[PDB]
Amino acid sequence: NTGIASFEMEYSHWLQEQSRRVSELRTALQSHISDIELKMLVESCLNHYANLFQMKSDAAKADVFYLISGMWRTSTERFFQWIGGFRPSELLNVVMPYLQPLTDQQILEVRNLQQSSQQAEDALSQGIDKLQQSLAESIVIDAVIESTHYPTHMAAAIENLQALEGFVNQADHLRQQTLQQMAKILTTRQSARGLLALGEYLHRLRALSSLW
Amino acid sequence: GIASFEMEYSHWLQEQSRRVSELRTALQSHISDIELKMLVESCLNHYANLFQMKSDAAKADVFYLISGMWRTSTERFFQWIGGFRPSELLNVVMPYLQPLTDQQILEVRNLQQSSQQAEDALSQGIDKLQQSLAESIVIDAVIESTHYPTHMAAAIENLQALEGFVNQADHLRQQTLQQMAKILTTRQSARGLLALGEYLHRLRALSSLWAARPQ
Ligand SMILES: CCCCCCCCCCCCCCCC(=O)O
Ligand SMILES: CCCCCCCCCCCCCCCC(=O)O
Repeated sequence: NTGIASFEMEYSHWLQEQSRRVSELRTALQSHISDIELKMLVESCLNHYANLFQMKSDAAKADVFYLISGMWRTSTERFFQWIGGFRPSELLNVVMPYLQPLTDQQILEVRNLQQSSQQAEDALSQGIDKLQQSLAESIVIDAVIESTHYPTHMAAAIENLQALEGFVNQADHLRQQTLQQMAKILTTRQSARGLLALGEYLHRLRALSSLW
Repeated sequence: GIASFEMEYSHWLQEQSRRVSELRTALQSHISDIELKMLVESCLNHYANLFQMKSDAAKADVFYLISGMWRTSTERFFQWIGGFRPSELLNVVMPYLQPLTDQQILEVRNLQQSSQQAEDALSQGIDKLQQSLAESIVIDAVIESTHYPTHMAAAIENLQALEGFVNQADHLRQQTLQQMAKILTTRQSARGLLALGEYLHRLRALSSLWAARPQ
């Protein structure tokens, strides 16, 4: 599959650029980086995640079931995975202590963002659950007849799986919206601390299957 | 140990297909009620063999087991705790049990709801363990130095608790199977097991079908 081959190599380069951004963040939060310089770094990290979503959107058009299944990810990432990636509300919870100290108004805005994300996440999962039910109904009809002498639902099951493409894209849109709203709630230094903890966590997660 | 589990499962599938085929033949024959009851009990005991095989694999490598890499990509798409949600398999096979009495339908629906409740309680347990793992991982990730000790004993050992969840999920599947056998007549149980087995088999072929789609 040419598209997935293209994706795996783009993702390999994405991870290397991501590692550079995380190192820049780690050094910036120890250096005398100016505020405007740190604003541009924060924007570059957000832009780098937007490029991930664009790559994934193109991979979804070549093989959305491969993308959803996360076999391009590690075993540990797959343990946590939700619709091609992570749930944004859970990543927010993971980094939340490393943003502190936040004002009470910011903490409440972060919590309202996490709740709104949790509801959007559940709506998408309930949508996927509806697609799975329709696939299951197609499949059991073919399974109880069990004969190629009688027409099957194979075309309809493929279209069911192809509809996952819209769920991947909307999950990535949610991830993007949560990143961007977090960048509006947080000061620049708080955003940098958040992206630092986020990036280090995602990196460390990957190299955890070796540990087990 | 995982190597052994995969060979047991390989053979377990060969004999599953034989029991499914035997059921399909019986539901076109004039099998006696006692012979059908023996075969229904052969299928229920064959599922018990699966849960015991998985329980032994969970002691060797629970993370492998619960990941479902020993299954197909389609099964993993539908996966809840190393297998299927029994509440959803019940829904898939229900039209094929019909016709049932209104009381049976009610007892089936109550069993599904009680299963859904137990499934969500287990998933909430897993979610708490994942949150505990993540919080341990981010501490090591933010320090990111071999100069400082890590939480990989905490990580490895509370991932060990996944064994308890795998075992109770299988206990819930076996409980659901045996409670359905009590609600249904032998012949209805035969039809349910036939549709269940046929569904599980065909569901595995979904990944091959996707692979061959027009591109
Ligand atoms: C300004 C940034 C603050 C930190 C934000 C942390 C929570 C944002 C969650 C969305 C980020 C998604 C990136 C990972 C992609 C995936 O799920 O695979
Ligand atoms: C007469 C009962 C029919 C309805 C079935 C209710 C729950 C059945 C539970 C058995 C699940 C076993 C399948 C595991 C998947 C696999 O690895 O093949």
